Amino acid sequence: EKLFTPLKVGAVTAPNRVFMAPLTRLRSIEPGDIPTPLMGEYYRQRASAGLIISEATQISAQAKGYAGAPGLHSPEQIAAWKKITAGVHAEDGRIAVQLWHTGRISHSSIQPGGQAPVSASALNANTRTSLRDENGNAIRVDTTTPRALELDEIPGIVNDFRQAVANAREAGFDLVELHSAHGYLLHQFLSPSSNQRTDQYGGSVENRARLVLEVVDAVCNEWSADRIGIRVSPIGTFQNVDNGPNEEADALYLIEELAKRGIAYLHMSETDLAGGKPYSEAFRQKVRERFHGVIIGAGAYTAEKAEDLIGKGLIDAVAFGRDYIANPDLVARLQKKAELNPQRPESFYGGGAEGYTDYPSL
Ligand SMILES: Cc1cc2nc3c(=O)[nH]c(=O)nc-3n(C[C@H](O)[C@H](O)[C@H](O)COP(=O)(O)O)c2cc1C
Ligand SMILES: O=[N+]([O-])C1=CCCCC1
Repeated sequence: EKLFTPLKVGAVTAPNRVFMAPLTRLRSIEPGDIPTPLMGEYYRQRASAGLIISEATQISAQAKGYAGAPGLHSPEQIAAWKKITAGVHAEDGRIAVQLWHTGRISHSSIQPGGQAPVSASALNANTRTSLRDENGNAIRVDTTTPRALELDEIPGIVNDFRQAVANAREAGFDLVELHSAHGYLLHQFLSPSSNQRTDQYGGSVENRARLVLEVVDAVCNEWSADRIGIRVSPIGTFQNVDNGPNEEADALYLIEELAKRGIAYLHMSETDLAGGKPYSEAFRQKVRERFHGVIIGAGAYTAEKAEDLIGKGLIDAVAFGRDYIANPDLVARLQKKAELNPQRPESFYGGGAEGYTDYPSL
């Protein structure tokens, strides 16, 4: 077994390879998109993870696409996150913040000024996001057709990522994870299906990857490359965003470019919840030869699959999502070969302590 052995992840040393995947839970305070002490407790309970990767967190108000998702742009958000990271550190944990801009997976009612959300192109996501009703409960709503960003708006987006990383470093996070997956803004630019631009940010794969690589360079310069991770979902379809007709080649291009920056990690979300074709071993080998940081695999993993791929020298760590919702001490359970708590999906999104901080340890 290698799952319970340490791993250097950029500037941080994880004591094991069992990571907590980023999990949107939609329990922040509105107004202000403010993290809470309840969220702090939840993270503290999971501090034995080799690395906790937070719920996706807004870089800006414009970045918001879900009612109840937290931000990391305001003073009050910074102050609330500082308490949360301090609590994780008091338990000897490590925590990365996942930073997103939701782009077109959003709704005008939760945008600044009530305006249409932004994207690479003016194309509806054709999916749903989560708002809150008059009683504060999560509800699904169809996404609003976005406005295509103007060329002169792009530097501001890059700056918003940079600024949120300054704020994250201040707030006590150990690492940042850029959310370049699952059909959010960065992935909207990467995918030819969502990006129909004919300027320097669309068309060729170099142009489609331009924004994400400008963001990577800005955030490495703000902090350090060894503090930056990135999540990608570059093979298959995620929330109605496919990866185009040359998905493997285009993925390898991006990964070779990322490798040049010497970033801490590449986190590959391999499948959505409905599943699909596994990554080929050949593809995993191509990724591994091109990237010289930590590789984290995710998506309906088992401990056995993680051990197998780590043993094969293809990945370094695994991120578990749903099993971490339900098992605060997932590390101990996997180490001991104990049963896993029963999941309660009705309380994944929104609400309070129930289905959030009430899953027991062994
Ligand atoms: C409730 C819920 C919230 C999620 N939130 C995020 C998120 O904030 N960021 C992200 O990149 N993926 C998110 N995902 C995907 C998970 O990180 C993970 O990739 C997915 O659940 C598949 O892994 P699993 O089989 O271990 O659960 C979410 C998944 C679920 C079930
Ligand atoms: O950011 N994400 O990937 C998700 C957020 C909430 C819905 C599930 C996917």
